[PDB]
Formats: sequence, structure tokens, C-alpha cells
Amino acid sequence: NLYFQGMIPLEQGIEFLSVNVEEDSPVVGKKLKDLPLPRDSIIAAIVRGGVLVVPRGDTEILSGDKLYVIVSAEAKETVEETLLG
Amino acid sequence: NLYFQGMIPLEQGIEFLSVNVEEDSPVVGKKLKDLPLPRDSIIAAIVRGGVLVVPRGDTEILSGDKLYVIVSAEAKETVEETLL
Repeated sequence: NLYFQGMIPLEQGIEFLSVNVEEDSPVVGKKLKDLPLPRDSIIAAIVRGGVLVVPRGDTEILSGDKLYVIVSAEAKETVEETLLG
Repeated sequence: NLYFQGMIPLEQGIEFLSVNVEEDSPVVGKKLKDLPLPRDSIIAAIVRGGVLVVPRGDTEILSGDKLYVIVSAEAKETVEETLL
């Protein structure tokens, strides 16, 4: 199947992006509620084996997950570094 | 000031869309936790007066809000009907 990968602008100063979680990403095995994310960032959705996972605080991020993120321009690089290193 | 409006596919069977909340919207003043939504749907973000609002269960939708939604193909019409 075709799929979204990369980033698109939503508004003045807000972007939508995808993150592919690799085996060595620092977020692997962490629960969403325990991630030190900037206040202007959102883990909007997880796609896992092609299936939508609705994120909740107790959701554990796994190797191979695809994350969809909404984030301010100011916070984008910090969120990416938090997720991927 | 350019902006996203409409819908795009993300994956097979998953769509990303925007909704503009008007004064006649059935969901005005409702908390997100109280909205009747199908399993495969997510209120991904709110933009309010140009500012990002992180959706929480107790977040109230206001007239004029812009919602960004992630939904399965199968759930999309149901979500649009609930919100609009």
C-alpha cells in the first residue's frame, strides 16, 4: 500500500509528521505517559502492523511502530530527538 | 497565511482530516471524553485562535475551533456526523 511519510504544514507554526521507530530508538519500551515531550507536541496516532492504535497514556511504544505527530515549528526538532535520538 | 483543509490518506484504510466547528455544531461545549466516537477514531489536535491545544478528555470544544482527526475509512462518516 501507498502511505504518508515525511512532514506537511498544517497552519502558521504547526506541522504534521511521521516518525518510524527503529530497534535502537530511545522511546522503545516506554509508555506514552512517561515521555518527556514539549507541551506543544502530540503523539496523534500509532500505526502497528498496518493497524491503527489509538494512543493512551499506558500505550507502550514498540520497535517498528509508526508514529504520527502534531507539533509546533519551535518544538519539532526536540520532539524528533526525544523519539529517535 | 496558508493552511491545510480537507482530507488526506495516511495508510490503507486510515485518513487524516480537518473539521471546522461552527456555531451550529452539535458538539459545541462538549468535553472530548463525552463525544460518541467509534473505536478507530482520534481527535488528534485542536487549533484555537491560531494556537495548538493538546486534546485531553476534559478539553471542551468551542465554536471556531479547528479539529484535526485521524480515522479509519470505515469510521469516517460516523465521526463527521457526530462532529457536524
